[PDB]
Parts: sequence; structure tokens; C-alpha cells
Amino acid sequence: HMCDAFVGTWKLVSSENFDDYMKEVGVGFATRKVAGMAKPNMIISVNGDVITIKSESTFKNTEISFILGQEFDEVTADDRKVKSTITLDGGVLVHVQKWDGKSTTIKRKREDDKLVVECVMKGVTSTRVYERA
Ligand SMILES: O=C(OCc1ccc(Cl)cc1)c1[nH]c(=O)[nH]c(=O)c1F
Repeated sequence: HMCDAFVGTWKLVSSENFDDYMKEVGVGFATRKVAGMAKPNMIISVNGDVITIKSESTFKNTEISFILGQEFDEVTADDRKVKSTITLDGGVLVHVQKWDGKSTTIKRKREDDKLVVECVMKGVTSTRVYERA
């Protein structure tokens, strides 16, 4: 039952500071513009120890599957090749991506009826709020 409150289909309802977060990460202009316009759904499922997180939008469809604590290589929507590790820390999914000596952290948590995504690169945070679809 690990992650039960995360499982389901979620739709983006608000975003703050996402352009600035993408600039900090190194995302180029055209990708920032099209990615920032996207209204993704996030589809989270669990089968045994394997968690799958899909993102679907008009920009990109992505999918990761992973086991908590077990590093994996990920191609991000902006085409970075990163090494990722996702853990559960006090009920928060904490996703760390490493590439080219840089690091960013994406936290996903349940708050009331929302799934809140916080993306942090150095001092820049973006907050993205999802509701059940
Ligand atoms: O920032 C996240 O990915 C990093 C990223 C951000 C922008 C680009 Cl172009 C590529 C990758 C992320 N992950 C999620 O699961 N939901 C979100 O809303 C979300 F923004």
C-alpha cells in the first residue's frame, strides 16, 4: 500500500514560477515556452514494489518506473540525461536528478485533495498543484 494516496490520475490546476525553475535548470527558450503552456496529467500507479509515474500533455508524454531507493537513468522532457533516485521521506516522494555536476529535487506530496509538486534548482522553487481528474 506504499503510495496509495498518490495513485490515480491527476490534472494540473496551477503553476507558479515554472519558467524561472526551467531557466535555472538550463532549459532553452523554445522548450520553456511550449513546456510552460502544457497542462499535463500525471498518472501514478503501483504494482508490487514498482511505482510508475506518467506525464501526458500536448508537449510530451513521459513515463518512469522505479523502485524506491534504487537509482535509474531518466531522459527528462527537456532531453536531459539524468541519474535519478526516488525515496519516500515522511510521506513525501523525493526525486533527485543528477547530471553534469548539477542536481535538482522534485517533491510530490498529498495536501488536502491536491497533489503538490515542488521543483527546486538552487534557490529557485516552482510549485505545481494537481487535482484528481
Ligand atoms: O518539474 C518536473 O519535471 C522536471 C522538469 C521540468 C520541466 C521540464 Cl521541460 C522537464 C522536466 C515535474 N515532474 C512532475 O511529476 N510533475 C510536474 O508538474 C513537474 F513539473
